Amino acid sequence: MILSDKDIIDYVTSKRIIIKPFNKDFVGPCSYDVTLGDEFIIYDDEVYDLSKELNYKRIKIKNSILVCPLNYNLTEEKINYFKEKYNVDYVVEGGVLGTTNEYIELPNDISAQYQGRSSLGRVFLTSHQTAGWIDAGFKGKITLAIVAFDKPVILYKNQRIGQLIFSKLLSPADVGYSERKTSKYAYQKSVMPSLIHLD
Amino acid sequence: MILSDKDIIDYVTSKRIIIKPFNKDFVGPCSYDVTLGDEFIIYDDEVYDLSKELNYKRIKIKNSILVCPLNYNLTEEKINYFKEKYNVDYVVEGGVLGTTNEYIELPNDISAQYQGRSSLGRVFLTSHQTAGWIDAGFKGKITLAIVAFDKPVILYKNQRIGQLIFSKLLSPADVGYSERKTSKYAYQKSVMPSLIHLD
Amino acid sequence: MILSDKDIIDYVTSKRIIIKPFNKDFVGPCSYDVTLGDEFIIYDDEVYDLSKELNYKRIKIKNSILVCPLNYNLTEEKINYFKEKYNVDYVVEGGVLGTTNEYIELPNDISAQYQGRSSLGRVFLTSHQTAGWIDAGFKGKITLAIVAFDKPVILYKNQRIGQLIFSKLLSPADVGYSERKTSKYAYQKSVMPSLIHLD
Ligand SMILES: O=c1ccn([C@H]2C[C@H](O)[C@@H](COP(=O)(O)NP(=O)(O)OP(=O)(O)O)O2)c(=O)[nH]1
Ligand SMILES: O=c1ccn([C@H]2C[C@H](O)[C@@H](COP(=O)(O)NP(=O)(O)OP(=O)(O)O)O2)c(=O)[nH]1
Ligand SMILES: O=c1ccn([C@H]2C[C@H](O)[C@@H](COP(=O)(O)NP(=O)(O)OP(=O)(O)O)O2)c(=O)[nH]1
Ligand SMILES: [Mg+2]
Ligand SMILES: [Mg+2]
Ligand SMILES: [Mg+2]
Repeated sequence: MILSDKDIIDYVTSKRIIIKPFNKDFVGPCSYDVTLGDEFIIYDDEVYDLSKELNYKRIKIKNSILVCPLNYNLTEEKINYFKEKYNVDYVVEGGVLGTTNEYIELPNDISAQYQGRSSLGRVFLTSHQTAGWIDAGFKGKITLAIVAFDKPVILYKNQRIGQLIFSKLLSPADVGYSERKTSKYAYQKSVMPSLIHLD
Repeated sequence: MILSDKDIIDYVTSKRIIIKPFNKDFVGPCSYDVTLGDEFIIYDDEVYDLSKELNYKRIKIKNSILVCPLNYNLTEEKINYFKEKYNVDYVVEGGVLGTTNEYIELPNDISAQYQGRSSLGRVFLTSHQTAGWIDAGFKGKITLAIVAFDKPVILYKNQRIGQLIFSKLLSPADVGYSERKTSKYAYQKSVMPSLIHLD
Repeated sequence: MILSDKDIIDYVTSKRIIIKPFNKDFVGPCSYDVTLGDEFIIYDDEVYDLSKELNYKRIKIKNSILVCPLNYNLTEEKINYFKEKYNVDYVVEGGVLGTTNEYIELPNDISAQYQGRSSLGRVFLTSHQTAGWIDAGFKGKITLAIVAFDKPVILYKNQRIGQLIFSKLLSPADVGYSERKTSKYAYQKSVMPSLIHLD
């Protein structure tokens, strides 16, 4: 049971789903188009040891970022070359965390899957790493995990990067995501790293 | 609300969902198995600059194609070696775009997720890059974005590559995908590159 | 139509969905959290020729495994270095097959999508390769296809790796997965390689 344009528009109209900011032009037949924020995270450790707290760097782009596939083997020279040639603000290799501009709130009877736009998929750019499931009760922005798999990709601030596909629950959740004490990522105001060391 | 074998068969029987060509043997408990077309696209530019129109090459296989992981570092020699050893028609590295044989039409009250078969997943071969969501109202073949993540994979023309998982909308869409002026990929007769420069 | 915590708990309570072993603490708003088994598979051939039967190796971890991105270029020296530094049992590069601890049974009117936890997604670790769709009627453990896309990741035996998102069918399947003669992966007791050579 998937929400259509009118269901989305009506659930928003009714304040039952929150989407801040909202643009009705981004409502498609059965999904809401979300946009890429200007804040990104890259991690800094040799390995991800999930028992530990992770070191990372935050960047804020002005207009654009070049995302290279892992093992592109970026030298300082290559970075400067790409910045000069393509006028991008940052060049990164492998995984970068991003965020939607949109802050969302889901009722205990709606769920969402975040999925990338096919336009991005068609250039081998992914925006979640087998994740994108948004629980009933969730409140926050959505953290994107971005990897290029063919060639470097230029992504622009505020571009449409993916889509929320909402679905009705059979029965509502007893305790929605944001009501749980265990929840790591509620009230997510920006791009947020992994907190798995809290398990 | 996911369609089962009988729902799929009945929606097809009723002409409410179109699947051309259709083979009832490919209907599973809750998905329709789709097959790999003979047309592929590979892109040709240094970076994907999504503000621009992209350069690419089209190939048509006779029987098979070898898909190597990115940074396999294919020399002309290695290519010739694989063609001789495995009798494949093309050898490619990183991302290749493919297409289903099947042309489909969805009513304004059905949606689909394209997903790969676990048999392919189990050899680390993907056939969409965080995409695969098919809108209510969509008409066309389905464009596959294919990447190998462990070792090179031989894919054969007309093999079963993935599956459509159909789902009911709560209310139908006011305007289905193919009725929208904005829609980039309606009436898709083959493998189609990214048209994101049209945003 | 997605099952919530109470739907899951009630379907389990009613024996209509089987989950062995079951921990009610792992029931979230709208998904059941699954755990990583100690058995893994790595394949051994130059290419995956899907017309053929595949060679592979089985490992059983005691506590942990380091999963490196493909083309990390692991020497014996690097392996020994990581084992000494991080006290992991195995170091692997590219794709490794894993399994859930949980054996599950689905009725002919329930379907599931396996998806990774965002905590793992946020470190660019995937646990299925465009797959994760569990058919109505399926009986078995779930085979995970695991790839790291940024930096090596330490995964621990019995950790929570992903989640089952169950959904109601519109009508039940005439023949569920485990009732079909064609089915490759029914009664799956561990991690299982690709049987696509049986098509
Ligand atoms: O992986 C996919 C995904 C979608 N499609 C088809 C079905 C879908 O209805 C259509 C567009 O899907 P998206 O909306 O996810 N792509 P995008 O947003 O770039 O195109 P548009 O601006 O036309 O919506 O393309 C494919 O062929 N392959
Ligand atoms: O990622 C997955 C996906 C599915 N499965 C299980 C559940 C599902 O019912 C079963 C088969 O799924 P697919 O139909 O997607 N695989 P395939 O088409 O290759 O096998 P078959 O020919 O048996 O349908 O394997 C896993 O263990 N891991
Ligand atoms: O890709 C995603 C997925 C989820 N999310 C949000 C929505 C979801 O409700 C929340 C947690 O999702 P998961 O349960 O899949 N992550 P995890 O299990 O690691 O966190 P927790 O222990 O809090 O459930 O994070 C993102 O921002 N990006
Ligand atoms: Mg779209
Ligand atoms: Mg199948
Ligand atoms: Mg969770």
